[PDB]
Amino acid sequence: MENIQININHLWVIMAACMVFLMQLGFTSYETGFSQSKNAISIALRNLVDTLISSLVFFSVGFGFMFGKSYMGLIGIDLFFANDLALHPNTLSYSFFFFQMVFASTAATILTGAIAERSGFIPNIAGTAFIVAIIYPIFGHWAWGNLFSPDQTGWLKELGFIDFAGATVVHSIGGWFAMAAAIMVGPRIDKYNPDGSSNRIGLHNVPLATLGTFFLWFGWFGFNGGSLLRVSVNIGLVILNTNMAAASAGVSALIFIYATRKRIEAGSLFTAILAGLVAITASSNMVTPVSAVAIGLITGILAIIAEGFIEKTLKIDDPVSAIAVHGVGGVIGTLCVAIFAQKSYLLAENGSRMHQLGIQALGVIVAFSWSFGLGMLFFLCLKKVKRLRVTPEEEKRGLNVAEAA
Amino acid sequence: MENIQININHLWVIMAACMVFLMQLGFTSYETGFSQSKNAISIALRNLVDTLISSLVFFSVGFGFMFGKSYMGLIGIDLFFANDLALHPNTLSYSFFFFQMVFASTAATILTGAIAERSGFIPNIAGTAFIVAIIYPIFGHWAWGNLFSPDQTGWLKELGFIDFAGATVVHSIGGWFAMAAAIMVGPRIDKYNPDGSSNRIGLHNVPLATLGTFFLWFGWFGFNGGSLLRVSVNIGLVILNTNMAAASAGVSALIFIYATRKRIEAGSLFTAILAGLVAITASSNMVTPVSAVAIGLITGILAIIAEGFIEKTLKIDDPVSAIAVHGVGGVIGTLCVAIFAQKSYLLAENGSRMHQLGIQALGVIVAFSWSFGLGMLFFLCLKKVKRLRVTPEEEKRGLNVAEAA
Amino acid sequence: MENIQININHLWVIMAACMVFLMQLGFTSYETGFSQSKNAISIALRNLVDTLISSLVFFSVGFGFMFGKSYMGLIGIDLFFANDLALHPNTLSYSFFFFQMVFASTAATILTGAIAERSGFIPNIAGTAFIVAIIYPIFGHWAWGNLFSPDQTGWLKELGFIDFAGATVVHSIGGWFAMAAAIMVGPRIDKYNPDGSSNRIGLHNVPLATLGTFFLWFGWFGFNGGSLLRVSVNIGLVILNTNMAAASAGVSALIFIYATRKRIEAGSLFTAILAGLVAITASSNMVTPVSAVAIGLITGILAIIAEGFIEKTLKIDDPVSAIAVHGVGGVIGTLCVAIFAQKSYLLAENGSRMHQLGIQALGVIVAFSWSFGLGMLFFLCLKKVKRLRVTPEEEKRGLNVAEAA
Ligand SMILES: CCCCCCCCCCCCO[C@@H]1O[C@H](CO)[C@@H](O[C@H]2O[C@H](CO)[C@@H](O)[C@H](O)[C@H]2O)[C@H](O)[C@H]1O
Ligand SMILES: CCCCCCCCCCCCO[C@@H]1O[C@H](CO)[C@@H](O[C@H]2O[C@H](CO)[C@@H](O)[C@H](O)[C@H]2O)[C@H](O)[C@H]1O
Ligand SMILES: CCCCCCCCCCCCO[C@@H]1O[C@H](CO)[C@@H](O[C@H]2O[C@H](CO)[C@@H](O)[C@H](O)[C@H]2O)[C@H](O)[C@H]1O
Ligand SMILES: [N+]
Ligand SMILES: [N+]
Ligand SMILES: [N+]
Ligand SMILES: [N+]
Ligand SMILES: [N+]
Ligand SMILES: [N+]
Repeated sequence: MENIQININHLWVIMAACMVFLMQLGFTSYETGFSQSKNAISIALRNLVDTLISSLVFFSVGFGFMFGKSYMGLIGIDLFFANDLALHPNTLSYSFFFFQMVFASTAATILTGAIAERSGFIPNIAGTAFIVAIIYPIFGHWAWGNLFSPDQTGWLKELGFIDFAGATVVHSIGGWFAMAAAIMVGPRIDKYNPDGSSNRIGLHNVPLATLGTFFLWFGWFGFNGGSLLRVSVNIGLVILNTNMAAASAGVSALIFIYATRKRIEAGSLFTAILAGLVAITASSNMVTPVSAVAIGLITGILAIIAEGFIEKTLKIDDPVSAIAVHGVGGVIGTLCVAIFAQKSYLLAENGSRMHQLGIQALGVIVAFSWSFGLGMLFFLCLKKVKRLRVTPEEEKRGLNVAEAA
Repeated sequence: MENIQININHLWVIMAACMVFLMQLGFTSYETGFSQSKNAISIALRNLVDTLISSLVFFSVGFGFMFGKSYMGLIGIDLFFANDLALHPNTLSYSFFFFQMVFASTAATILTGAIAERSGFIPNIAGTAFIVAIIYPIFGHWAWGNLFSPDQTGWLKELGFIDFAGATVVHSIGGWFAMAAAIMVGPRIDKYNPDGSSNRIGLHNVPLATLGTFFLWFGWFGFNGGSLLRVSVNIGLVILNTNMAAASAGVSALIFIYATRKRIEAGSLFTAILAGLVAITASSNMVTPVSAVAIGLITGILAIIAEGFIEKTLKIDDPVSAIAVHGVGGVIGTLCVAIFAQKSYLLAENGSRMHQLGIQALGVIVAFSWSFGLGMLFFLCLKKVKRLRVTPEEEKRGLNVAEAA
Repeated sequence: MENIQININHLWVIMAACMVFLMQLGFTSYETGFSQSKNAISIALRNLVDTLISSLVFFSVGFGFMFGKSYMGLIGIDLFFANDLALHPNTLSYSFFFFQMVFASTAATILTGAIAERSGFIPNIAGTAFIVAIIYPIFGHWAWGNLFSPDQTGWLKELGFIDFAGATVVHSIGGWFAMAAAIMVGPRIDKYNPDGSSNRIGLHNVPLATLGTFFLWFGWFGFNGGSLLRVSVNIGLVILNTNMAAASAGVSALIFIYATRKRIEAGSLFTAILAGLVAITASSNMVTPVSAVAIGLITGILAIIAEGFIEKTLKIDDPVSAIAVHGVGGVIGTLCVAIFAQKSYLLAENGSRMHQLGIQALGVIVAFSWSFGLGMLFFLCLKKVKRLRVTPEEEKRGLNVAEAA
C-alpha cells in the first residue's frame, strides 16, 4: 500500500536520474557545438572524463559531506562510500543517492565549457575533483542537508532558503566556480583586439549545439520532475512549468535579439533558453504555468544582457556563456522564488515575500562568496604548481593534437 | 488504491510526453541530415524555434480550442491558458495537457522539412503559429474533443472516427499543411531540369538522418504507448506493435527498393520506416502484432510509391518526404483501422468494417480539405504581404548566412 | 493490489526496453565515430538495417527457441510469432517479449562494428539473421530458458549458471560471433605493415564516439535495471552499480593508459568504459557498489590488454574493439559473479564460490564454443557462395559509393 507508493517513487526518481545523466551528453554536444572545430576532440573528452571523476568523488566523499549526519548545520560526517545507506529509514536509498550523484555531475561539468579551448587537462580534472569533494557538497549541506538524514538541517535551510531543484545549489555554484576558472586561465588568445573589441570565435557547429539544447531541455524534465522525490499529480505541473519557462525564454529572446541586433543570433538564443531552464529549476514545483512564463521572459532577456556584460565589460572569456546561463540564470531563478512562489511554500519565518527575498539574496551571496572565492584560491594554488593554460602554439593549432598519428 | 493507479498513470503519461518531446530532436537531426550542408544551420534553428512557438500558442489557445467545452462539436471554448485545469475531474490534468502540447509540437514541426532550403523565416514561424492556433486544435476537437472535458464530443468522433494516437490528427494534418506550404513556396531552384527530370539534391548527412530515424522511432514508443493514457498490460502490446510496424516497413522497403532500383537508397528506406510508424499510430492499441507487421509492409511500399509520385508527377519539392511520410502514411494507417482493428474497438454505428472504412475515409477527406485548404489560403494571404521564398542568390549561397562574421 | 504492482512492473520493463532500444543509436554513433569518414554512410545504414532484421527474426522464431516450451533444456518449441503470449500466466507478456527483443538486437548489432569497412552487405544482413534465429536464442534457452514458460529450465541454468542481464548471453555471444566474422572477412587492407606493425586506421569522429558512449551507458541503465523484471528498492542499487562500474573502468583506464603510453588515447578509454558496462551486466543486482567499483577497475585494465592482444598478437582487425568490449568484457563479468556476488545469489549446488566459478567458467566456454564455432561454420559456408569482402578498390574508395549521384 505505502510499499507500492514507495516502489513507484523509486521508479520515478531513478528514471529522472537517468534523464539527468543524459544531460551529460547534452553538455558534451552543446560545448562541442560552441567550440572551434580544431578543439572538438578535447572538449568531448573532458566532458566524458568529468563524468568518471564526479561519480567516484561524489560516491566516496561528496554525498557524505552533503547529506550525512550534520555537524552544526555545516557539513555532513557520515555516509561516506554510501556507508549504511540501506539502513537509513529514508525511503529512497540508492535511488536518492544516484539522483544526487548526477546532480553533482551537472554542477561539475559546467566548468569545462567556461575554460574550453585554452586550459590544459589538469586544471579540468583537478577542478572537477575539487568542486565535487568540497565546494558543491558543503554548500549543498547548507541548503539541503535536511533532506536525507533524520532530524537535522543545514544552516541556510534553517534560515528558510528555498531551491527546489538547484538553481543555486547546482547551477550558480558550478557557474561561479567556472567563472573563477575562466578568470585564472585568462581569455583565448584572439578573443579581444588591441582596441578592446570582441571577436566571435567558435560556434562552428550550430546544429550540434541545437541538438545539445534539446537534450538539456529533455534532461531538465527529470532534473525538475525528479526533485519532487515522489510521484503525485504535481509531476505534470513541474514538467509543464519547466517547458513553459524554456519556451518563453526563447520567444523573449527572439524578440529582444531582433529588436536590438536586427538578426537572430543563434548563440544568444541558446543562452536564453538554457538560462530560463536554470531559473525555473528554483521554483518549478511552486509556481503556476503563467508565472513560469514570466520567469522565462525575464530570465531570457536578463541572461543575454549578462552574457554581453561578462564578455565585453568584465572581459571574462566564456566560450559557452556558462557563467551567464548557470551563474546568473541561477541567481535570477533563486530570487524569483520570493516573487512568484505560492505562499504556502515560503519558509521565511515571518511568512512574507520581502523577507523571503532577503533570505534568497543571502543564499545567492553566500553561494557566490563560497564558490567563486574558493575557486579563486584553488586555481591560484594550482597555478603555483602547474600552468593553467596550454602554450599559445598549442592554442592556435588546436587541442586536438595526439590524434594525428 | 485508485489514487495510486492515478499516480502511476501520471507517471507514464508524463514520461511518454518527454519521449515525444525528444522527437523534436529527431526531426531536427532527420531534417538536417536530409538537407544540403549549406543550409544545416537554418534548418536546425527553425526546428528549435518552432518548438518555442508551438508550446506557447498551444498553451494559450490551442489546448482550449481542442479540448475545452464544446460548442456544437465544432470548437472548444474554455481552458484557454490552461484556465482551471486542476478543477477538472479528468484525472490527468497537467500531465494530459503537456502530452497534448508535445503532440501539437509534432504536428507543427512537420512543416519545416517540407519547405526547407528556400523558404524564408517568416513563412515558417507564422505557419507554425497558424497550424497550432487554428488548423490542428479545431480538427483535434472534431476527432478527439470527447477526451478531456466531461460529457461532450467532437462531431467526427460522434460519427465513429477512430485515430488512437494521431495518424490523421497529428501526422496527416501536419503533412497536408506542409504540402500547401511546399506548393506555395515552389520547388528548390535546381530541383527539376528543363526536360522535367528530377535531380537528387541534399541528403548530405546520412548518418545524421539515421540517428534522426532512431530518435523518432524511440519517441514513437511514447507517442503510441502514452496514448493509452493509463498503465495496463496493454502498454507492452502497443509498443511491440509500434516496433513491429517500423521493422516490417523497413524490410518491405529493402525488398521493394532492391527489386525495382537494384540498390538500397537510404532516403526511401527512411521514408518507409517513418511512414510505417505514422501508420501504426492510428491503431497500435487495437491490432495484433501480426497485423502491425502487415500494416508496416503495406505502408512501407505505398509510401515509397507516393514519395516518387509527389516528387516526379505532382512536382512538389519535399526535401524530407514529409508529405509522403506524414500525409500519406497517416491516410494509410487511418484507413487500416477498419481493416485490422479488433472488432470491439469499432465505433461504426452498425458495427461493421465496411461502414468503419467509410467513416475513416470521411475523416481522411475532411482532414485534407481543412488542412490543405486552409493552408493554401493562409499561404496565399501571407504571400500578399511577405514573399515566401528567399532570393535565388541566397538560395544558391545557402541560408546559413549570418554565421560568417 | 497485486494487479497494481503488475502494472508498475510493466511500466518499468517497457521503459527499460525503450532505453535499450536507444542503445541501437548508441552503437550506430559509436561505430560511425570509430570509422573512417569515407565509410560512415555504410556503417550507419548497416546498424539501422540490423535493427529491422533482428526484430522480425526474433519475433518469428528467436523468442520461441529461447523462451518457449523446453525440449530437454536444449531448445524452446513454441511461442513462435508470439503464439498465445497473452495466455501465459507469466505476468509480463508483451513487455517481457519486447524487452527480450531489444536484448536480441543488442547481441546481433555487435557484429557490424567488428567487420566494418571491408565486409560486404550480405555477410552483415545474413549474419544478423543467423545469430538471431540460431546462435543467440538457443544459448539463451540454455542460460535463461527457465524465465518465462512455467516449470522448466535450460540445461546451463540447471547446473547453476548465473548471468543477470547478459554479460555472456548478450555480449560474449555477440562478441564471439563478431570474432569469427572478423577472422573470416580478414583485416582491412592497410591495417598491418610488412613488418607486422599495426596502423591506427579510423576513429575520425571522436566527438561522435563520445556521444555513442554516453548513449550506451544511458541505455545500460535500462539493460541492467530492467532485468529485475519488477520494481523494487533494488532498482536504484542496480543502476548505481552500473554507473559505478563504468566510472571506475574509465578512471582505471585513464591511470593505466597514462602510466603505459604517456598520453590519454581516446579509443582505449572508450573500450574500457564499455567493457566495464558489459562486465557489470552479469552481476549488477547481486553486488555492492564497492564491488562494482572493483569489477570496473579490473575489467577496464584487462579489456585494454585484451584489445591490444587481439589487434597485435592475434592479428584480428576489429575496428571498434567489439571483441574486447563484448567478448572479453563479458567473460570477465561472468567470472566475477562467483567472486563478488552476495552469497544468497549463488546457485552452485554446494553453495560455494569455487564451485560457482567452475560453473561460470563452463558457461563461458560453452558460449565461446557455440558462438565462435557456429560462426566460423556459418561464414565458411557463406563464403562458398558469396565473397565476404568488398574489392580492394571499393575498400580504398570507401563503402559510401552510391551516394555520389
Ligand atoms: C579520482 C581521481 C583520479 C584521476 C587520475 C587520472 C590520471 C590523469 C592523467 C594525467 C594527464 C595529464 O595530461 C596533461 O596535463 C597537462 C597539464 O594540464 C597538459 O599540458 C598543457 O598545459 C601545460 C602548462 O602550460 C603546457 O605546458 C602543455 O604544453 C599543455 O599541453 C597536457 O596537455 C595534458 O596532456
Ligand atoms: C508567439 C509569437 C511571437 C514570435 C515572434 C518572433 C520574432 C521574429 C523575428 C523576425 C525575424 C525575421 O527574419 C527574416 O524574415 C524574412 C522573411 O521571411 C527573411 O527574408 C527572406 O525572404 C525575403 C522575401 O523574398 C527575402 O527578400 C530575403 O532576402 C530573405 O532573406 C529573412 O531572411 C529573415 O531573416
Ligand atoms: C528477414 C530477412 C529479409 C531481408 C532481405 C533484404 C533484401 C536485401 C537486398 C540485397 C542487397 C545486396 O547488397 C549487395 O550485397 C553484395 C554482397 O555482400 C555487396 O557486394 C560487395 O561484395 C562483393 C563480393 O566480393 C563484391 O564483389 C562487390 O563488388 C562488393 O560491392 C554489395 O556491395 C551490396 O550492395
Ligand atoms: N560530463
Ligand atoms: N561540461
Ligand atoms: N521543433
Ligand atoms: N521540423
Ligand atoms: N542496429
Ligand atoms: N552495430
